[PDB]
Amino acid sequence: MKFAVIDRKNFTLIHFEIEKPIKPEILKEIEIPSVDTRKGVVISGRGPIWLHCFLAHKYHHTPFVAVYDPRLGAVVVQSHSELREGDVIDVVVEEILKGGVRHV
Amino acid sequence: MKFAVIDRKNFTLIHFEIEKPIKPEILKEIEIPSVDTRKGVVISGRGPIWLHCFLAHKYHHTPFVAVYDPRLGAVVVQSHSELREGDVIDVVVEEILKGGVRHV
Repeated sequence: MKFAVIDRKNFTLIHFEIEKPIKPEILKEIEIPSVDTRKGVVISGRGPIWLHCFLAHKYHHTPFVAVYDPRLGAVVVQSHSELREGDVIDVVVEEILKGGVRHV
Repeated sequence: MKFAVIDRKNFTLIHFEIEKPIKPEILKEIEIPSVDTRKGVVISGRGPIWLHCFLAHKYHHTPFVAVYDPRLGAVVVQSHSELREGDVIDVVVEEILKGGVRHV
């Protein structure tokens, strides 16, 4: 698995890509990218539902966690901030790519 | 949305079914089933990834949360118990249906 991390003013984007199909046992072994815990997180990538849930939990200490849905934007699934669950963060792919990508 | 809740000795199964396609705004409004917080939770159902992540977060206070995958069983995605992330709980549909279904 490969991560691409983009640090924006108010959130960090964590994009993952699965290069080979994965077994659940690797969740123990995944090295998750460190982030500024003072900003929320948007998680994006194609993978099994349990991988998204695992990643969303790993970032639960941040102000909010949102999960990217290509038909909506990033849906807030947990928040300890002004955002409510079910709110949407409108991420535009051409705007996010103006930021630096950190490859972990 | 409809929930079916099955209380087993060591975990509670929370199955959901979406009767009409849903907007993210309803996560605020969802009445989630109460469970014995002394047992972990297995979450099952067909729905958007953000709905699974939302439900997994709502049950994070229990000893563990697992997400059902029809090809594997229930994959542990968070745990504060003897289970490790990535472990699998082997649920057999004909055994779980021996239990009482609580409809919320």
